This record gives sequence, C-alpha cells and structure tokens, in this order.
Amino acid sequence: GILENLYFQGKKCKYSFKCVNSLKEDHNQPLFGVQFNWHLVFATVGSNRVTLYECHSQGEIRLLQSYVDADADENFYTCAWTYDSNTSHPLLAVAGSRGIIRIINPITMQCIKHYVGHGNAINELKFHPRDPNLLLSVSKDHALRLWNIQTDTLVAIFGGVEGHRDEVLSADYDLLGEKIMSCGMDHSLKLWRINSKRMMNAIKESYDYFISQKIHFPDFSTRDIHRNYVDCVRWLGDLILSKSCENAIVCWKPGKMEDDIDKIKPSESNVTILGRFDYSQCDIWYMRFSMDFWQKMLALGNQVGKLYVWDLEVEDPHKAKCTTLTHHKCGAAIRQTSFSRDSSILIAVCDDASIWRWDRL
Ligand SMILES: COc1cc(-c2cc3n(c(=N)c2C#N)CCc2cc4c(cc2-3)OCO4)ccc1OC(C)C
Ligand SMILES: [Pr+3]
Repeated sequence: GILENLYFQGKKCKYSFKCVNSLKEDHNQPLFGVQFNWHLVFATVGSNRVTLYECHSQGEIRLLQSYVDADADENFYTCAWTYDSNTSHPLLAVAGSRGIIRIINPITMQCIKHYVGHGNAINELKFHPRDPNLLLSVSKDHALRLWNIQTDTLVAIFGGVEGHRDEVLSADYDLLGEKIMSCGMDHSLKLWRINSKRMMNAIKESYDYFISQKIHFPDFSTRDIHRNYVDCVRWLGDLILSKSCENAIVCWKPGKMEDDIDKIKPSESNVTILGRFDYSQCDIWYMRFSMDFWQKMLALGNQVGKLYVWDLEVEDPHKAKCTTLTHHKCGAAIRQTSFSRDSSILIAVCDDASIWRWDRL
C-alpha cells in the first residue's frame, strides 16, 4: 500500500502535452474525423474533402495533397487506413452522407474504387486488425456491413430482427478481430461474433469470388449502460469503453464480474460497470474519443475546445489520472482526436475547420 504509492509517486512524470501548432482549413466547415496511419502522416475529413498531412520537426504541420469529391454536396464523416495485402502500399477508405465508400490511394490522393450498400449515410469505417482486406461500415440504415476490398464483395449485413433499431454510429473490432461491438441511436450496444462457423465460411467464400450473409441476431445486447444514444465505442482488451451525452465514458463488460467474454451467451442479462471517466461540456451528439495504438492513453475533446487525456495504466480510482489541455484560440467543438503510432503526437480537429497539434513532452 504505502510502498506501492511511494513507487508510483517517486517515478511519476504525468502525461504532459504542449500545443506546438494549429491550422485552419479554407472551407470553414466542421472537420469530423482525423486518423494517423498506424500501418507521421494523418488524414482529415470534413465537407467533401479528404486532406493528407505530415508531421515534422519544430511542430510543423505540412499539407501534402487533398482529395476533393466531384459532388460538392458530399460530407465525409469518417476515414480509416489499411494497406494492400500484396504491395504493402497504404490505402485510405472514406465515407459519409452519400453512403459511398471510396478507396483512396493516399500517394496520389485518387479514388481507385468505390462501394455502395443501400446508399444511406455511413457514420464510421473500421478495418479488421488482422485482415487488411476486411472493412466494416456502420450506417444510418441501422445495419453494419462487412466488405472484402480484395474481391469487392459484401461479406455480411449485421442487422434485422434483433439488429439495431436506429442509426448505428460507431463500432470497433477487438484485438484479434474475432468480435465487433457496435452502438447507436437506439441506445444499445451489441456484440457480433465474426469467428462463428457461419462468418468464417462467409469470409472464406468471399475470398473464392455474391450472396451476402444477413446476420439478424447479435451474440450479446444491452441498453443498461447508457440512458441515451451511444455515439462512440471501443474495445479495451476484454473490456469496453463507450459514451453517450452524459459527460462520462463508461468502462464495462458483458456478464457478471467473473464471466469470461468467450462464454457469454446471447441471453446474458447482466453487465458489469467497472467505472467512468468524467468530463464536462460534451453533451452534443457525435463527439468521438480515441486511444493510442498501445491503449495506454484515452483522449476526448469537448464542445468548447478543451481536450481531456486519461492515463489508462492507473488502476487506482483515487490517483491522478486526467490531464486537461486548453488553448485560448481553441474554442470550437473538438469532434475527434488521433494519436501517432509512437504516441508522442495528439491531433485534435474542430467544428471551425481548425487542426491542433499537441506534442507529448
Ligand atoms: C450535412 O451537414 C452536416 C452534418 C452533420 C452530421 C455529422 C455527423 N453525423 C451526422 N449524421 C450529421 C448529420 N446530419 C453522423 C456521423 C458523425 C460522426 C462524427 C462526427 C459528426 C458526424 O463528429 C465526430 O464523429 C453535422 C453538421 C452538418 O452541417 C453543417 C456543416 C452545416
Ligand atoms: Pr499501474
């Protein structure tokens, strides 16, 4: 007790960041997304633009190239990075209000292919952590869709009888990509196992190319975590982090305290809430939080330009865990943050088209 506190305090050199740079995008429209390539370079999405930037020494943010959609009415809400499974060259998927996924070559910032589900707004994209070809999209039409971008096939549609009853806003794969947790405007969080016999066969068939699987039932469902819509969800090992508009990110897990995630049945009625990360003034819809590659840091921006950064490695609920980052010129809603794979740079993007670079010192 005393010994472990003396050890924690003695070494303590708390997460500290300093704003080194800031930019404003000429379009003046909100930036909804930002992602560093984890496969130095980051992409931003907003309006009908996808902009590629590179971080340099002396806190410089360098504009590289931009993809401008021919449809000026397109509003991209999300982007995700992958790589070509053969050439190892990077790829970027983007999507938004039109409901079209564009696969962009970031070297030349050109769309090389595109996919359409039912043409409904796409709220988030995520690539499978083990298969660079498997792309998950979540939609305003209440479904999640799994695409094979190597064979251009829609592997599966997650939705139906027991699928989401309203817009799906976010989803995340676990570390091995055996399961997906999704959340949305119907206030629920649903687990979908993609290592089931049915999904393993659908993925194999997709690689032999199409008849898509329609997965009507999740492997777990809950509306017991939040009393309002859930706009962001991420896996934290075998635990889940999710948030609503109640100024808290909730850490939880399906079942009772001792229940193993792989033994949870669809009929499971219990949820264990381990704790919350509290903050203020972030009660507007569609504000994402993010973690670094190694999942040791959690960050969320609020509707007034304040950034919150929590240390996930402090297990003691009493100890200092939260660092707040402000800049007098950053007064707009921070919609998403992204950490560099090295976890030394944190970028925040805003409603007034501004980009904020924070360097970890
Ligand atoms: C068509 O224009 C607008 C659209 C939105 C808007 C934003 C988002 N989603 C929407 N459904 C929507 C809508 N409708 C869903 C996906 C999402 C994810 C986000 C996010 C925002 C969004 O931030 C963090 O991750 C807001 C302002 C607009 O317009 C002004 C620029 C005039
Ligand atoms: Pr610890």
